[PDB]
Amino acid sequence: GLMQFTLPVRLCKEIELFHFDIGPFENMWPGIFVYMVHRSCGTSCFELEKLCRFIMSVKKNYRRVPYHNWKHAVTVAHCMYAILQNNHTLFTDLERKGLLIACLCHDLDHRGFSNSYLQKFDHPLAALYSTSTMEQHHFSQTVSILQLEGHNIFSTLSSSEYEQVLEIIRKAIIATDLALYFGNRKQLEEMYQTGSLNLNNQSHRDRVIGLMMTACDLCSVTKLWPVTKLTANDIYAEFWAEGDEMKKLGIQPIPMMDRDKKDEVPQGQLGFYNAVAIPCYTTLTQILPPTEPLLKACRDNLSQWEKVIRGEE
Ligand SMILES: Cn1ncc(C(=O)NCc2ccccn2)c1C(=O)Nc1ccn2cc(-c3ccccc3)nc2n1
Ligand SMILES: [Mg+2]
Ligand SMILES: [Zn+2]
Repeated sequence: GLMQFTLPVRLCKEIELFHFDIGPFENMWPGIFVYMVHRSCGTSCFELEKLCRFIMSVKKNYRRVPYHNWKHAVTVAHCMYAILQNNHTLFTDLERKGLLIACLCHDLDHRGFSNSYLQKFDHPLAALYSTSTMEQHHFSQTVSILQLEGHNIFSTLSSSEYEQVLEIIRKAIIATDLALYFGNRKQLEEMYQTGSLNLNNQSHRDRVIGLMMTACDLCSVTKLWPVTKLTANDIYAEFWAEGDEMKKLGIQPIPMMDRDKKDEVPQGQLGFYNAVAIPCYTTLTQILPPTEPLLKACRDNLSQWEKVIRGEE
């Protein structure tokens, strides 16, 4: 009840900033996550015995892949923490509870391969889930862990508040399927410009929460340049491995995943910042003004990639 988590002074201050890096000490990430839940929700939102046991079960069910790992899980939840703390009054008690958990669980049991590779492989999960394959799997694993004896962190909610929170978490996690982001932001784009955006419309919140989820999930591009630069190795190690596997099936992968075309990475990063990241954080800044630092940090990094191309690094 009266047992706060407290971080050292530098973390205490820096964690409140969008660009905060959780650091290389694995053992502090669970305490960082609890620290965030407590400030974002209350010391009452979850029984600490159960929360702690849910966190360690989620950790166990992430794999040791270069990028889609436990570190990513907590990185994505912190960005969401930054968005919720900078938009105090816009979100319900339920939404603050459900979205930090959604972020922590959003890539549960990822294998470091795209939906596409599952499909070209004919992986069972592709038969069981035709679209958003890994994302439906990740929601399924979240529910599995919630149902372990001692792991139901929501058990204190009324029957309908529990259905409302599982429904938020499900939509939240499906939304991290980037194939659904493009149409989600086009609609949010039109809805904000024509002036029909209405946050009391549940189908409109859904869309907004979906874009928040895309923004947290991509937040590697919103760090200080050295974090972004070294992180990018990790995502390319999954991409190239998938390219290797595509080649093993007898399929030339897309260049993104062809390790023979490492050279064209800075150009490929440019396309991505322009086609995905900038549009994402632009539309997010328009709908939620206090998220502006993510857009600015993203633009700084776009600019840092242009510098790489020009030979200046
Ligand atoms: C999905 N998803 N999720 C996150 C990211 C990402 O790259 N995020 C950026 C970050 C992630 C982790 C750490 C640092 N920076 C992406 C993505 O599709 N990126 C991309 C997108 C398109 N491409 C094209 C190439 C390319 C590379 C070499 C030669 C030719 C082309 N390269 C591409 N890369
Ligand atoms: Mg994912
Ligand atoms: Zn993710």
